[PDB]
Amino acid sequence: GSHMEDFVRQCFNPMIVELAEKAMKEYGEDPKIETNKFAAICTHLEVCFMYSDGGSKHRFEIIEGRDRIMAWTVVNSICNTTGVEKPKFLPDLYDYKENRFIDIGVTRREVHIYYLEKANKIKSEKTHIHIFSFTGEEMATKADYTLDEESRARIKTRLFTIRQEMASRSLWDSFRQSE
Ligand SMILES: C[C@@H](N1CN([C@H]2c3ccccc3CSc3ccccc32)n2ccc(=O)c(O)c2C1=O)C(F)(F)F
Ligand SMILES: [Mn+2]
Ligand SMILES: [Mn+2]
Repeated sequence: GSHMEDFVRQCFNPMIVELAEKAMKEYGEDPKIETNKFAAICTHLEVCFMYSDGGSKHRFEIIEGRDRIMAWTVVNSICNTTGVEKPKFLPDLYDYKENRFIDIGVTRREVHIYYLEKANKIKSEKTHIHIFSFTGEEMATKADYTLDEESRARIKTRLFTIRQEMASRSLWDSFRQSE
């Protein structure tokens, strides 16, 4: 029973906690043990949901937070109706306005380090990348940040509040030094 586990459960809403638990268990991982992983998945999930709420109604299809099979099923339907190339790895959203998949990343390092890593691995030229840090920095493919500044600002604010909350509980150092 870790302090980080209890922090996560009282920092994120239950819908996000529940989805993060399912995601970890789907790959045989325990939120009770891999607690920094637990906190990172919850954080990333909330960012994805705030991101999808930033556009017009029906702008984004949400891929994240789904079962592996249903996630690829929705990706298949999108590709087979828009003609967009199927990505090698699961993205997080699809943008019906810009007609591209989005892989969101949240990093405790400098944004550009994590971007380079995700690009190289993704190997999907068309999949748009959007990285947020816990320091208010962001980095997006082709300097195209998709959303307007106000919707990105509230994401960056939330991420910094999570950071302060961990720090006030002496959990931030372990969280940063575990990525
Ligand atoms: C399962 C899906 N994953 C993997 N993995 C994911 C995850 C989920 C369950 C168990 C382990 C891990 C690796 S740790 C981590 C840390 C923070 C947020 C998400 C995650 N990702 C890391 C960064 C992402 O941007 C992202 O989209 C994912 C993601 O979606 C996949 F694409 F592989 F099918
Ligand atoms: Mn994802
Ligand atoms: Mn992601």
